[PDB]
Amino acid sequence: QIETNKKCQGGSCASVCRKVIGVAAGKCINGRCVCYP
Repeated sequence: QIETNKKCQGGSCASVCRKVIGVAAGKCINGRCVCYP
């Protein structure tokens, strides 16, 4: 899991990770964005 030190986009980071790596898998852990490639 790619735990990036980014702020969550509301409640998750799916759209964030969809931009970063491509997949729309990303959740808000500790206020950070963990992408799931």
